Amino acid sequence: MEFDYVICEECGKEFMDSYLMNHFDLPTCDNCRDADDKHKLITKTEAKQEYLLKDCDLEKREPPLKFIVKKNPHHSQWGDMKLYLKLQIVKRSLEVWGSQEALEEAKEVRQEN
Ligand SMILES: [Zn+2]
Repeated sequence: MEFDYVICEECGKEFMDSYLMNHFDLPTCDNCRDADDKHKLITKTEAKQEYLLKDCDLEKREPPLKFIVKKNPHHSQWGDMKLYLKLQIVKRSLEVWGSQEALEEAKEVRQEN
């Protein structure tokens, strides 16, 4: 219901909530999160064609990496799209297909069939 002791696991600052603790329930402030890439959320479809992930570390991780919603500025359903903690689907992706270089061979396994 309320939060008055959410300590960041990066700076260690006590606060009520932030960008990640607002809807991601992440114990980190907006001063430590690096949306540029670290916390840079990712597009669900992006985790499917970028990490070739399936119903495991996307919507079956239980919890399925907290997701969100926005309006992709590209040509897609920006009326109600959904995103996902990028850094989460990133680590899970490496353990999913193997790693980064491996993730590459994966994109080919999908562009080969
Ligand atoms: Zn912090």
